Amino acid sequence: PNWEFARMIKEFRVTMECSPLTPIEEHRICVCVRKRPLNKQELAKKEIDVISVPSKCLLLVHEPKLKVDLTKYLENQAFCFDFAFDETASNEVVYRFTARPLVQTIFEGGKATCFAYGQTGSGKTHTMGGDQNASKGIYAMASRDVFLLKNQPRYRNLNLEVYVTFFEIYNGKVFDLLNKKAKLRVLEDSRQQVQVVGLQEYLVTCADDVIKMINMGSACRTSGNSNSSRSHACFQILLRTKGRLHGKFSLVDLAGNERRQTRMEGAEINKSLLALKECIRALGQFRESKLTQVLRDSFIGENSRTCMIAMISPGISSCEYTLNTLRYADRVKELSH
Ligand SMILES: Nc1ncnc2c1ncn2[C@@H]1O[C@H](COP(=O)(O)OP(=O)(O)O)[C@@H](O)[C@H]1O
Ligand SMILES: [Mg+2]
Repeated sequence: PNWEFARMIKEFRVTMECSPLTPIEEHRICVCVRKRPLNKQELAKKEIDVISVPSKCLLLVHEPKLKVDLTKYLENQAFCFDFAFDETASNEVVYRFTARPLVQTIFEGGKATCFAYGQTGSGKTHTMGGDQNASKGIYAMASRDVFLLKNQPRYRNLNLEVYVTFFEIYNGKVFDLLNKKAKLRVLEDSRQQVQVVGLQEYLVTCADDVIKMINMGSACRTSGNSNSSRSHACFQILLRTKGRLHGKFSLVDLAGNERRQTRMEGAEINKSLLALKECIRALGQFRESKLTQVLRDSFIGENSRTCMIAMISPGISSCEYTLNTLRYADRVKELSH
């Protein structure tokens, strides 16, 4: 009869109680939304907070609406996600239920990828790079735990070495942020696999190391506006035991999703995001793009997980961008079903 509506509802319930242990089931895909709090500006123009997250996996959007006759009312729309962080959640907290549970996956010899997605000024970079910033952001934290996991009994007889790469994608091709924005070439041989020629891998033996690389890169990404907010940032943690690659973790700081003549470039951002969504969806089982081309191998393997973190500015003034972001997340999530 209406099984299609039934399934989507069941789905909504299954996710609505949410046992954070969601564990050794098989969860290749993780979707989490995160409301930031209102900043100073927004508070000064006395902007309205239209987001509420009453439970750990239920976000509500109090979108404002006018009746044809000008009457005011609210369309309290409710969404659900594996995990729903409020404005009080610190990075570490967010990091714990998102990026953390994936580290192990690179050690088990898998490939992981965590994505920061949302409108511009929502939080993506503040979450990935750090609130100067680094060391508090997910790149750092994730690094920290990669070492703590390497000198581990179980992972000691592995003899692995830790490597890190930092690059940005902006309108076609790649630019290494660790080799002075040196533009790089992307090739695809005659079987499925892509390769970014010239990407610089830096050996790291300490969290303080990876934090140096992070500052350097972020330094060559925000100095020279609002471009950073129009490029894809991608930090990689790689594990080699000499020979091939053991495991790989791709942390990606996406460009505004809310994105004339040259501004038409937003079409490249939108193709990528549409590409991403389909690759991710392919995982739980389409007009290529640079981004999804570079991270191709991290979606095709069977031993590969990924966590999407949808950032959200709570201001009423961003309501329509919020809804956009949520909607996009919704489709990413119901990929596990
Ligand atoms: N949870 C948070 N706690 C404190 N400051 C935050 C938080 N999230 C975002 N911010 C602040 O908000 C701004 C927007 O984030 P970034 O600047 O992360 O934007 P975007 O989502 O465009 O990458 C930054 O000034 C950052 O310091
Ligand atoms: Mg940003």
